[PDB]
Amino acid sequence: RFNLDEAAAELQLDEAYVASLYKPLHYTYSMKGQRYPAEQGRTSRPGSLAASRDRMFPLYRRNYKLNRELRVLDHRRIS
RNA sequence: UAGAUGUUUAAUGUUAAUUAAUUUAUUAUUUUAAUAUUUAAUAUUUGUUUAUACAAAAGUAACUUUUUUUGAAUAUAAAG
Repeated sequence: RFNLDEAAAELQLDEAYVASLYKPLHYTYSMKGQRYPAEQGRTSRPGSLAASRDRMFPLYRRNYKLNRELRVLDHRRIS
């Protein structure tokens, strides 16, 4: 079956770049967009544990590094 | 029956000098601010399918531990 990771080896980009193309551009980069306020995570009730939208959607986390290379230029590139 | 020729309330009423049966004459038709109806078997709601761009101001009901830079400090989501 078609696997992006086993595909990016044909394109050489990386794992974490082919995926960002196949999910909205607020789950990787630093643009404007609102997730849903239940995904925001909760506190720890007397009964239930804690939550966090980096422990609930580790895949949907913003790849702040991959934003460094693509969409924002450095300060040491224009000195 | 009942005073009288008809529009300025009667009260020691648990003596505001009391302590176990007060069984308290007490209420403004409407201008008040709270509730309850009636319209109401209602009007409106009803989620099985479309073609994706980035800034800023804008919020902060909000969380974060997880890789900001090789700059020290600072800050990275959300309307009207």
